[PDB]
Amino acid sequence: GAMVMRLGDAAELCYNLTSSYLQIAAESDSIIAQTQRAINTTKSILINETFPKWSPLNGEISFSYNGGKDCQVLLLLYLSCLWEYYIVKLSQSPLTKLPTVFIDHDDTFKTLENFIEETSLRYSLSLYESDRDKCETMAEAFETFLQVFPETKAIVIGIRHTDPFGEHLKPIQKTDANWPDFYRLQPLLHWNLANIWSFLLYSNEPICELYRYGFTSLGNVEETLPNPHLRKDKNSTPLKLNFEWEIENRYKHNEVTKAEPIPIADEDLVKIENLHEDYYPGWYLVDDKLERAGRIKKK
Ligand SMILES: Cc1cc2nc3c(=O)[nH]c(=O)nc-3n(C[C@H](O)[C@H](O)[C@H](O)COP(=O)(O)OP(=O)(O)OC[C@H]3O[C@@H](n4cnc5c(N)ncnc54)[C@H](O)[C@@H]3O)c2cc1C
Ligand SMILES: [Mg+2]
Ligand SMILES: [Mg+2]
Ligand SMILES: [Mg+2]
Repeated sequence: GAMVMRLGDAAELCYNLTSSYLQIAAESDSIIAQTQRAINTTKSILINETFPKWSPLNGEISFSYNGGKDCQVLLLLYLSCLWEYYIVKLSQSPLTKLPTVFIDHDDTFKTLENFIEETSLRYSLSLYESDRDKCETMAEAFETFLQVFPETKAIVIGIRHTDPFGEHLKPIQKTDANWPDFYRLQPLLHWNLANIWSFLLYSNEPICELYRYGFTSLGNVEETLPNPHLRKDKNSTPLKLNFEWEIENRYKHNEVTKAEPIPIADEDLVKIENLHEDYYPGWYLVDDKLERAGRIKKK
């Protein structure tokens, strides 16, 4: 409509859409049923283990966000859990913006930069962005962040066990010794790729449009390609879509919640359209072993 949602509207939206997903009558061997179970585990981590220990309201928690599919799903679930914890469950504790941190780099996709900005508006994020043109490690960028915000005790991260170095991660654990000292809150670890697509497509939230063009994992602009397993060709078996129901039945909006388009950036569209190959969108990939296949070959 005429104005951006307030944080309470966004949180209530996320609670309603998550609740609606949980009410889908899905077969016990389905992706949707598995995703419902994943939601419930994430909710337990946030509602039972996280919020009672660290305040999401007063700056003790910041949310790490770069606009990708995994941290976007987590943000939706996190907003749902804020609403459930405080409004539905009446837990003891107004917040206008959610403290958020993005580590920006000189080789980030322009589409992602745009999508982070536009979703920060939609979700009422209070967005800290590290310096794009400073050469520094992620740990060093977070050390600066913690100097600015020394009240921060914990940061939410949308990492999954299937990501590199994800095997041994835990839902709540300290950073390593060579990092600034804070707790990592990692409530998405048990999600797999099929779960991410199912929920994100059902949500009817805007999704970074690189995924529409066949990306399944967003690394830097030089290394990242559309996923080769999603290349269209005349000779191979055509891919089938596992998420037709979710797209057809995606959560409906009203005048407050309707979403403005977040288009692909022109500079990325030129690049993609000049591959001489076309790709299915990323949600045609459900094999976690192949999530990072769209990368330039290195020696
Ligand atoms: C707050 C935080 C604390 C960390 N602490 C440790 C640590 O103690 N030891 C260690 O070895 N590694 C640490 N890491 C690194 C982390 O484990 C991943 O290796 C890193 O986020 C890059 O992820 P990826 O690109 O492989 O995967 P992706 O799947 O692309 O990203 C996984 C998640 O990382 C976060 N993320 C990735 N890139 C950015 C970015 N540019 N800005 C903000 N968030 C981003 C998002 O929440 C995202 O969902 C930390 C990362 C973060 C964000
Ligand atoms: Mg990811
Ligand atoms: Mg900047
Ligand atoms: Mg990535």
